[PDB]
Amino acid sequence: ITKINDCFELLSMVTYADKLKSLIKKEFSISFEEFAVLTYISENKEKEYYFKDIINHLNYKQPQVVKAVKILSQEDYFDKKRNEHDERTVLILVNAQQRKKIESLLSRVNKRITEANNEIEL
Amino acid sequence: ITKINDCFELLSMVTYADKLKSLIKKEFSISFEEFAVLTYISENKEKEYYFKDIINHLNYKQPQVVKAVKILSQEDYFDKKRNEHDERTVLILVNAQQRKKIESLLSRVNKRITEANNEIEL
Repeated sequence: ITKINDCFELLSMVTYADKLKSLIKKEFSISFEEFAVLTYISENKEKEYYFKDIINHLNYKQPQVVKAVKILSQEDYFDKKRNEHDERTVLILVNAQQRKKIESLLSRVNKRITEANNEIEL
Repeated sequence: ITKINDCFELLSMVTYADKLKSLIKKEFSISFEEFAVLTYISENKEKEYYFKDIINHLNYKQPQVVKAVKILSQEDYFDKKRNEHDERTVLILVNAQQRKKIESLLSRVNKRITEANNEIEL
């Protein structure tokens, strides 16, 4: 929504945002890395993504990711391949059902947030 | 003013924030705990402060705090005097001129936040 305007606001958000990250992790047994990839996919409806652009959009460093990319593809949340461009490039494909499997579980997540926001103060 | 509604806003916010969090803890060589303590001081303008209070009002872990304190305390932002078992009853005195020092460091940190909101997309 809006940009944080100062010091007081910077702490409120961090404090708040963290409460939400923990609830989720706990409530769903998922890391924010995992949460981030999924959430990225969902908003960027594509059948093919490059980890090179998901990493940078998100703002991480390869390692933090991959693991999260291991557990996810292998949980069947998307298909992961690594062919051609220097053994480097890893491409994640996402078909209609994986794409619903995701869209579904994040719907679970949106429910909670709304709820928690009823008692998670300023 | 502005709770986050979904998984997207949450990611957009967490990302954007974390960016301020490190931009700041880098140009001021300060930690977020240290940031926290000072912003708090500045928000609840009191002559003396009890750690336990501050320790909660924030949301962190004692160890995290103290550390930030002995530095700020040492750096002169406030003063710390311990008193019964010399245990968890550490007081923190903040005289008028530390209230201007803090007041001016935060004052600067605000300038930055305003600027960085022009180089960062939420």
